Amino acid sequence: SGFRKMAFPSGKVEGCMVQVTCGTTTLNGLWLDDVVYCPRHVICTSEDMLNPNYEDLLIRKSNHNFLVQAGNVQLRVIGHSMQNCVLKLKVDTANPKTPKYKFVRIQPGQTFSVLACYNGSPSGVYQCAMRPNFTIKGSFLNGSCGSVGFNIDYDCVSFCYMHHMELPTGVHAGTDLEGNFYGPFVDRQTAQAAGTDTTITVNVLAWLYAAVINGDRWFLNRFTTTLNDFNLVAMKYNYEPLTQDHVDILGPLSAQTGIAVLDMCASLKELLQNGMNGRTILGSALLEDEFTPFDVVRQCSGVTFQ
Amino acid sequence: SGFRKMAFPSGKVEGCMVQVTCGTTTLNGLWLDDVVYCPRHVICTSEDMLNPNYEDLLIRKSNHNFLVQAGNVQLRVIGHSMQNCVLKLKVDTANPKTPKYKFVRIQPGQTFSVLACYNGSPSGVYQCAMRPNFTIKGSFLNGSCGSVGFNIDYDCVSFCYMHHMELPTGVHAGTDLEGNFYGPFVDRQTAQAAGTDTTITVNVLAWLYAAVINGDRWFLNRFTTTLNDFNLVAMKYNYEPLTQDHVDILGPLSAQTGIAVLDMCASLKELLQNGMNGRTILGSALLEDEFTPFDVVRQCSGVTFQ
Ligand SMILES: *C(=N)[C@H](C[C@@H]1CCNC1=O)NC(=O)[C@@H]1[C@@H]2[C@H](CN1C(=O)[C@@H](NC(=O)C(F)(F)F)C(C)(C)C)C2(C)C
Ligand SMILES: *C(=N)[C@H](C[C@@H]1CCNC1=O)NC(=O)[C@@H]1[C@@H]2[C@H](CN1C(=O)[C@@H](NC(=O)C(F)(F)F)C(C)(C)C)C2(C)C
Repeated sequence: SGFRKMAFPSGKVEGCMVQVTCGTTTLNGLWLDDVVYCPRHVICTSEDMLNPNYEDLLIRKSNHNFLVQAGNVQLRVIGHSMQNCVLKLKVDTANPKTPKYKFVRIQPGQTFSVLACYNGSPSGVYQCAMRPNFTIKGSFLNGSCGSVGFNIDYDCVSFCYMHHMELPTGVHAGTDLEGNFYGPFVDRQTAQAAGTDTTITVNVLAWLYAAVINGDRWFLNRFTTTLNDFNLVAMKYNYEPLTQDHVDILGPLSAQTGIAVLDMCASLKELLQNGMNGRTILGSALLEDEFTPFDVVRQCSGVTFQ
Repeated sequence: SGFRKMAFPSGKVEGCMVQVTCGTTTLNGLWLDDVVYCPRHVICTSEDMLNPNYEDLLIRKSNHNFLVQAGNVQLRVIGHSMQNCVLKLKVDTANPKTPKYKFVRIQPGQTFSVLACYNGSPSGVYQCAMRPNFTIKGSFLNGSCGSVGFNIDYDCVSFCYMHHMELPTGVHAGTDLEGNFYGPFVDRQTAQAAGTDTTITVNVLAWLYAAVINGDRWFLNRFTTTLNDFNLVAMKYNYEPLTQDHVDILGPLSAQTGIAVLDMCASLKELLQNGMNGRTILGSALLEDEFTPFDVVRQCSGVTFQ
C-alpha cells in the first residue's frame, strides 16, 4: 500500500552526465557513445543572448574551444555540429557506460523523471509531467541546463527532454534530444510567455483509481454520466476533454476496482461542482494530475526494470 | 526556481541490491563488500510468522539453504549470522561496486530517499520523512522487504533504513542497518499499531521559507510572537513544540529572506487558526512537513554530490 510521487532509478543516466565548458559558460552534457549532446547556447556570451546568430557563433569556434570533463577525465573534442537547438560534440572516447537508449518525443500529459545536474554532477531526481501548454513545473537553478528527462522501458532508457530555460512564471521549457523545442519557445532572452494551462483529466481519473485501490472511497457515488455530459462540465473548469481512447486506457484500473470509467467521471463531476470540503484524497487537498494511468498500474502492481 | 519532492540519485545504491531466496521466500538484500544484509524473516515460512523463534529457525539452516543472486551471477554463501533483526550473509565475492558508506540511525523529522526494489531489481525512488511515531508513509508491495533508505553526504552513502513490514493503517516500519527497529515494533505477525502522529513544525517552517524564496508571500504578516506563545498554539493543533535549536537551524533561511524565525511563526500561527481558505502554497492546499531545513537549502541553493 501507499502512493508516492515516484521517479525512475537514475543509475543508468548518472553515468552519462558530463560537464561542458565553452568560454566562461559551463553547463551539462549527455555523453552517449562518442557524442556529447548539450544546449547550443553554451556558445553564447552575455552580448549574444538577446539576439544570437548561432550559425555565426558556431563557425567562429574550433574543437579546442570546448572543454568536456567526465569527472576528472578530460574528453578530447574531435568534431562538432549543430542539430536544431542542440550541439553534438564528437569526442575521441566512446562512453563505456552507454546504456541501451533511444530518443523519443513525448506528448502533453505524459510523465518522466528529471535528473537535475550542476557541473556534470547529479544533484537530485524527481518526477514531472509535460503540461498541456508544453512547459514543465520543474525545480532548476543556474547551471542546470543540459539536465535530461527520461523514462525506462525494461532495459531501455528513453530520453525525452533536455533543459534549456526558465520562463518568467517560474516554469521550465526545453527540447527533445533532436533539439526541437517543446512548445512555441526559442533559445534567446526575448519576452516569451507560456499559454494558459489546463488540468489533465485522464490523469486525475487514474489518481482517483489509485485512491480507491488504497482505501479512500468517500468520494464515490452511484451515479453514471456520459462522455458528452462530463466533457460539458469539464470545459467549464478548464479540464481537458475526455476521449474514448482515454476510457480504454483506464480499462485495467476499472477492471481491478470494479468501478466503471463513466461511474468515476460522475464522482469527478461532483468533486468539481461541490469541492472537497476539507477532506483529502491520498493526502492531498487538491486533485492531482501528474500521474498517468501507467504510473498508477506500475506503482500499484510493482513493475521493475533490468 | 521551483520546488519539488526531490530524491537523491540512486546509482550508487542500485549497484548493491541483490535477491535473497531461502525456501519459498524471496526478498531483497544489500551487498556491501563480502556481506549481504537482509531482513531475518527471510528464514520464515507461513507457520512461523505468528510466533517465530529466530534462534531455532536459524540453527536449522545451512549456508546452502540461502540463494543469493546479483542479476544473473549467483553468490556463494560461506557463512551466516544474525544481528538483531537483520541477517548478515557472508559471501565469497566482495562487491566491486561498494561505495564509501556508513550506517546511521536517523531521528524523527529527518528525511531520506527510498530505493524500492523487487527481486533484487530497483523499481523506483522517492523521498520520505521518519514520522514522530517512528513509521514512514512509504509505497511498498509484497516482495519489497530489504529495500533500503539512504542519504548522500558528498561522496558517502549513509544507509539509515531497511524495510520490514506494513502496518494495518497502511504505513511502514523497519530497522536501521544494525537491525534495531525504529519504534516499538517487532518482526512478527501480531497486532501492532502505530501511535498517534504529529506534524513536524520545524519542517513546516522550512517549507514556508521555500515558498517565500519562490515568490509565494500572501500568508506573511507584520506580527511577531514568542516561542512560548507559539508552542501553546501548536500543541492545540498536534504540532511538535518548537525549540531554540530549531530556531538556530532555520538561521540560513531567515538570513536569505530577511524574515525572522519568530515572524514566520506568527504567519504559521495565523494559518493554523484561520486555515488557508482555498489558497495554495507551492501548489499545495495543506501545510507540508516532509522537507527539512537542509532539504530546502539544498534545493534552493544547488548542492551536488561526487
Ligand atoms: C541554463 N543554464 C539556464 C537555466 C535557468 C536559470 C534559472 N533556472 C533555469 O531553469 N538557462 C538560461 O539561463 C536561459 C538561457 C538564456 C536565458 N535563459 C533563461 O532561462 C532566462 N529566461 C528567459 O530568457 C525567458 F523568459 F525567455 F525564458 C532567465 C531570465 C535567466 C530565467 C537562454 C539562452 C535561453
Ligand atoms: C516484505 N516482503 C513485506 C512487505 C509488506 C507487504 C505489503 N507491503 C509491505 O510493506 N513484509 C511482510 O510481509 C511482513 C512480514 C510478516 C508480516 N508482514 C507484514 O507486513 C504484515 N503486517 C503485519 O503483520 C503488521 F501489521 F503487524 F505489521 C501484512 C499483514 C502482510 C501487511 C513479517 C515477518 C513482519
